[PDB]
Amino acid sequence: FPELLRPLKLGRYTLRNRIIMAPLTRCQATEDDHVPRTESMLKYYEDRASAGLIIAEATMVQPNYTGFLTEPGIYSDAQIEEWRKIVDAVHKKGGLIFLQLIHAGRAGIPEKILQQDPLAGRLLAASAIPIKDHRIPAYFAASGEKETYGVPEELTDDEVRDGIIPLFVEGAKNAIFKAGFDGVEIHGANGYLLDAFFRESSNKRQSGPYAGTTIDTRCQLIYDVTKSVCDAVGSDRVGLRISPLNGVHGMIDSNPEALTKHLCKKIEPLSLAYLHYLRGDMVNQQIGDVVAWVRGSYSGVKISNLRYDFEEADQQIREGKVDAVAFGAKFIANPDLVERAQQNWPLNEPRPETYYTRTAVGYNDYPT
Ligand SMILES: Cc1cc2nc3c(=O)[nH]c(=O)nc-3n(C[C@H](O)[C@H](O)[C@H](O)COP(=O)(O)O)c2cc1C
Ligand SMILES: O=Cc1ccc(O)cc1
Repeated sequence: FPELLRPLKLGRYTLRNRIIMAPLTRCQATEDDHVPRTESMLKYYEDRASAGLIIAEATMVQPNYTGFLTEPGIYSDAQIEEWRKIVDAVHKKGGLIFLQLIHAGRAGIPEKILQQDPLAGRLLAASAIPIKDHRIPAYFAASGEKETYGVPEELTDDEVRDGIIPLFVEGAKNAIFKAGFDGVEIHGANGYLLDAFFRESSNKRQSGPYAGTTIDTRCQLIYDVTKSVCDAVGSDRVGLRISPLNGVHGMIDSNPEALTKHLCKKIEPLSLAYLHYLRGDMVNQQIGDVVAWVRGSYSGVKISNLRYDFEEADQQIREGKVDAVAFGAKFIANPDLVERAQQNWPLNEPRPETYYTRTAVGYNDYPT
């Protein structure tokens, strides 16, 4: 896999290879303080530092606005302190690491958020449309009871512009200037806040710069947040992730192609370190050639993801369709994935049953 193992210029950095570790929520942080549990999390990331680039798991930018109960945050000094240790360990191995910045939006856990600053103690989204497809996963629920997502409040353009955006900015500054991350990745995918403004199913705003009436206005929040973050920490230290076809939380847009292409053209002027996207849906309902769409509408670094294997990854990079591929499940199960690629070693099979144990089990128990 010569193309997959070839170095790559990304932002102000140079990846040793194009085997990227996708952001992976593992819930290895303290419950209410959302402080990275360094003991386990450090070894986890250090063990995978041979990755061309590691994209750290979705990390909270709004205090207490938790979507996964015990995910990391990057808004407090306590969180910054531990992250720094983790980032330092990755860098000592010669690796690179970006931190994915997230806001759960309507996917926030009610029992935790509502039990709490005009943005505090509230569920926020583009529109008062609750997730209805499924319950809150038991490994994310605040109690043993069957919990369900709530009806969020419609964010005013003012709260968005002056409340939400500044949080992403401080979070990026904290991550890069304090924790020492090489960069950050704006989480504009998988049904969370930004994706909720992005796709039509969850954005029914009648007016404002973030209206759900046009593809351009729906792309505005992703752009504004990304632009503001770029001005604050430099665009060559900023990446963005999207998932135009991911149906999670009932997310759906009728024009995934035009939406994706339009967003590419819109962020093009930002000169981002990269654009990262899921090329499909977890199930075979929503389909489309996202690789093709981004390819013909974006001139920057393209990082694709979803059900890739070394060969397919190597082949698309060879054909110039993508510049790099981020692996999710394979990195969970293979700390030394890169090495296994260099020699075509077989890969450990992942075990979804233990993705969120919060213990060493299914976290640091995968052999090298
Ligand atoms: C346990 C688990 C946690 C994940 N956490 C995140 C996350 O924090 N942010 C994100 O954008 N995607 C997240 N994903 C989605 C993955 O980044 C990836 O896009 C998905 O696993 C499909 O890629 P794969 O086929 O290589 O596994 C997660 C997936 C799994 C299975
Ligand atoms: O499974 C957890 C998860 C968290 C954030 C995502 O974007 C996707 C999945």
